[PDB]
Amino acid sequence: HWGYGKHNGPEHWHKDFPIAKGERQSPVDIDTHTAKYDPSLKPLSVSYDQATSLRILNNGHSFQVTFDDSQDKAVLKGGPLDGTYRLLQFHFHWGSLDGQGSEHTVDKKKYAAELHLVHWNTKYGDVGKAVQQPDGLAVLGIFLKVGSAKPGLQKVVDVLDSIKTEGKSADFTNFDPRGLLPESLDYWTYPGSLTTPPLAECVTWIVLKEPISVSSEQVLKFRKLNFNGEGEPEELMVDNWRPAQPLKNRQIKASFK
Ligand SMILES: [Zn+2]
Repeated sequence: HWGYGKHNGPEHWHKDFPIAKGERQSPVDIDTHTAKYDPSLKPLSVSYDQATSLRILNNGHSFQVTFDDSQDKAVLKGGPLDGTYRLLQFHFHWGSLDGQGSEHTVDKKKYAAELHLVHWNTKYGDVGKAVQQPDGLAVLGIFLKVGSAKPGLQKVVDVLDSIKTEGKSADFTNFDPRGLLPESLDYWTYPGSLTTPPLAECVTWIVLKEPISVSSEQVLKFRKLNFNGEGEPEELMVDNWRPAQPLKNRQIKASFK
């Protein structure tokens, strides 16, 4: 099975998922001087007030918080998007040290972690159908740097003890994802892919320019999770990030000058 180790990591994934060498793979380096300000880009609309979180789960490659996506409760609209995208889950990528962990980079700079809020286009009816469409998903990416604590993250951090190993889940209701967002919704956008297998090329990426700050104690909690299941040799869930992929025939657009 795929993972992030020497023998099953990102350099291996193309064997089971040949699209790994495709024309619109993610993540990418965001060269801030080459990204073009697009005045026609609209402001992002993040409507999370009615979000209904359900569970938190260790899926063996990250931990994710899942939401009720059976109605338009928490949706992403506007920005570069046509139509309405429902929030399904969020998860993180992080490092073993504070100088690595993000998937996207900014002028080659790596952040300590990266939050992905995953939304799917409601015109395709279900997320399984959406991942087979070039505009099926919209992922909101938010960088994490280490500094001051993020109060809105603490509820997540405090439950990680209970989902240490692959396959464990817990109730995680009434979690408000608005508490994870930075002040500014200024963003970069480009067409890409899932950054985990099956690496489907169905994602409009929206990467916020402003990172959030989390504390060292908070990120330390991430690094105590485990890739392995209960009872197997302990392998810390760290460095669960895919490196930057070739930009190829793509332009990154900026909503801001
Ligand atoms: Zn991700």
